[PDB]
Amino acid sequence: GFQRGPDPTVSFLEASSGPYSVRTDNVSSLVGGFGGGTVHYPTGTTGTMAAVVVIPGFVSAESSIEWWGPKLASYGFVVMTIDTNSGFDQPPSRATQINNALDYLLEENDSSSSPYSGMIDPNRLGVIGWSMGGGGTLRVAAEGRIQAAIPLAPWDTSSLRFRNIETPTLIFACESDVIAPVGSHADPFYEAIPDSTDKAFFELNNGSHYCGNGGNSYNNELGRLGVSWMKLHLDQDQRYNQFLCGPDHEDEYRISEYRGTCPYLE
Ligand SMILES: [Ca+2]
Ligand SMILES: [Ca+2]
Repeated sequence: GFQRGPDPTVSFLEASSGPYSVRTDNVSSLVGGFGGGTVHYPTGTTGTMAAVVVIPGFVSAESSIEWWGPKLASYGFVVMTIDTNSGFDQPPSRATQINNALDYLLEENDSSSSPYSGMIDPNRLGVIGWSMGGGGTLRVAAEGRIQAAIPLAPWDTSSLRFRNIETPTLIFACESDVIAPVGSHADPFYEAIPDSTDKAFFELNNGSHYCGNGGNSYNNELGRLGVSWMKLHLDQDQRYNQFLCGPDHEDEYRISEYRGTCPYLE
């Protein structure tokens, strides 16, 4: 089907990058209506691949989610990281931002002249979203548009909107998060999602609010689990199930808590 790349291994997933060289396309904030960002897309590939929007969502961010761009794109995804300081803020605006970003990728995908023209399978959209962008991600997951959601230290005001999420959703919770404390955000958000949904809750041990952003102490977990999430759900690549369903995740030092609804794709 949509499988791409070799049979995965942990080292393959935890390597600083995936196999593909990644080219980038800078998106000015003046186009797309999502604050600008960077499209990351692999070279050397053929066929279409899933597209992932990676959105920040912490206005006073000292750093952002850009690690996800090259990291995820290098495994065979078109991955657009959205810039910070976009004028977007609260989770509802972040959902709008995500939708605008997804529109933009699809629009560029549909262009004959985009450097990644035709590279995106519009049916296979993922969103990784941090903080209020994680709330936005959960909101877009609830809107039914996307095929995989990875809220990173999500912040939102209510879990009720998430009670019917059917989108495969991996929430990276950050154990020590004081911005979006897990007990008030990532945890109840995760628990709001039906147990019928393919979902995972990975609380990263001692994680600050930034713990899911990558380029940090959690690269292994974020890469191994997050890339697997996208592979499994966006590519229907069952070869990545082994990293998500099977392992005793909490045995990992870096994973303070795991919840999930394995098996997936039943
Ligand atoms: Ca701890
Ligand atoms: Ca299940």
